[PDB]
Amino acid sequence: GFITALPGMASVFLLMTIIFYIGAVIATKLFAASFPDWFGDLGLSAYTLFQIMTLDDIVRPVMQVYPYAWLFFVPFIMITTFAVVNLLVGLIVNSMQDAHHAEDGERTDAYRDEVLARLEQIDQRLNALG
Amino acid sequence: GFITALPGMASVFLLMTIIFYIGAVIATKLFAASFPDWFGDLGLSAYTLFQIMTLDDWSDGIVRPVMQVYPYAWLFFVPFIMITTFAVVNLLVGLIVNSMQDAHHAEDGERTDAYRDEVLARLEQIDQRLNALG
Repeated sequence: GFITALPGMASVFLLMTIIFYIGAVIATKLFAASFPDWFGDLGLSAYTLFQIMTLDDIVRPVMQVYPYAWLFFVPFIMITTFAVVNLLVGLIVNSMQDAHHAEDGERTDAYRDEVLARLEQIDQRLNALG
Repeated sequence: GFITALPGMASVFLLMTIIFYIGAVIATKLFAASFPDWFGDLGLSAYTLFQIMTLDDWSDGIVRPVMQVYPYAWLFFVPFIMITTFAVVNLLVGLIVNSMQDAHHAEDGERTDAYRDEVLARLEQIDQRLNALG
């Protein structure tokens, strides 16, 4: 399931877009005023929001000029990290059920096959009556 | 299963590693500067982050001076605790909710072994009466 992941990872990655882009709106909706260079254009703040997430090498001057700005950076990081955690938790918990029902899968192919076993045998012995 | 838990619990506490270790990076990435003794190497802060979680009375002898020297440090300790506690909660919620579905589909399991067995009951009977015509 090379294709279980594909539509799966699609809606996942499409979700990241949504949550990352909404934040990019709020980020620009209130910081673009005084920090255009890299909260300007929506995707520009969107990048830095993601550069904030991926930690590479901004926040303190934005925090200095606008105080109470942690009331956006902290919650939005929580939500992304929430969502990432929640995805993996689901996949984990959802998987443990899948394995739990694997005993039952083998037991099924026992019935599956042993029926077709008789059905050959029954047809066999029947088709030897003519 | 005995083995339902094993790969399950593996990815679970492989996840704990991830989340605990990421925090250990950020912890060390900004507090290691002025607090090396026990936010020093990565795993060292990682431990205290986990000592903070398991509460062992020395998390109180840690957080306040770090909170004193660096103010706004609660903007890491509070959110990171939330994430771990949310992740632990989320795991158990899933397991609970996922389980209530498993039991919901147990009535159907018995009903299956009725068909399962009564077919094979016929198939013996049908063979039996058939194999008595030769």
